[PDB]
Amino acid sequence: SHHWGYGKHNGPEHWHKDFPIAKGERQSPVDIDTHTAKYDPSLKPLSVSYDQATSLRILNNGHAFNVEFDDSQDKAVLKGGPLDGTYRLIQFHFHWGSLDGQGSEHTVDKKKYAAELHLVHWNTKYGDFGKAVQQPDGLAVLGIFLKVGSAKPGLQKVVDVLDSIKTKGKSADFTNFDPRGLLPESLDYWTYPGSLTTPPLLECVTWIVLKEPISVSSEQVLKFRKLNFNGEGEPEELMVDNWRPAQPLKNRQIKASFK
Ligand SMILES: CCOC(=O)CCc1ccc(S(N)(=O)=O)cc1
Ligand SMILES: CCOC(=O)CCc1ccc(S(N)(=O)=O)cc1
Ligand SMILES: [Zn+2]
Repeated sequence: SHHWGYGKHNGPEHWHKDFPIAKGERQSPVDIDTHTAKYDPSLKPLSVSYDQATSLRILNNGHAFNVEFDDSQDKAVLKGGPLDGTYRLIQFHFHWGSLDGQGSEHTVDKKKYAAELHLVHWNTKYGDFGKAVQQPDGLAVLGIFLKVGSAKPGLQKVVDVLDSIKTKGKSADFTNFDPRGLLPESLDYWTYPGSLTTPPLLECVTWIVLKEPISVSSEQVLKFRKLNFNGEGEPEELMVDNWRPAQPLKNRQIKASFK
């Protein structure tokens, strides 16, 4: 059964024993060295088209919480930038720390943010998510850093439902949530080819990491940290530090959309 996690005994340093691609050639996350990333004029404009997004449910899966979308039609898609074709939004989730000084998966010149949002999309040419994760261009994940400062108004409906999904396996209705309220003003980004950052660690992802972080309040991220990795009735293990550290860049280049 899967028993990977983020503790000492089942965390990122152990994952390779059951998921040997953990030591692969295009693992994520990575450190983004901003001086080494090169501006790429070939990049087409990035198009985040979430007008018709239809959120359904929020789930504590024992590793993070996912806000799930109806991905049965092109209702919420990502296109442009480095991407060929159309990528459909299926879910978003976060990674965060025990303290404000850590939590992000990607780093920027070795700087760790308090958290990182992942909007996960699959390439519609492959028909379903499960087929998409058999392809090197199957997925696109839009990554957004969170820093602690002013509250993010569009995040509060997420924060407020977390009390209802404290433990692993719980879910709640989560309709009519607009993910556009989680974006920063600018869509300036870095991009590189990588992987899922959790097991199974599949090398299918075009990463698009926005340069501009969003600000969330301390009270908002503190409510993340009250979630549990454990199931109901089990000894409490706070859901914190559910991030993988940066992995070797190997034979990759990170491209910037901006000067
Ligand atoms: C009771 C403590 O139990 C353990 O330490 C967990 C065993 C265990 C450790 C790591 C993994 S992995 N390679 O999927 O990350 C699987 C199972
Ligand atoms: C083969 C089935 O695999 C899955 O369900 C993967 C789910 C999954 C989606 C996205 C990510 S992340 N942090 O890289 O955005 C990790 C894991
Ligand atoms: Zn993630």
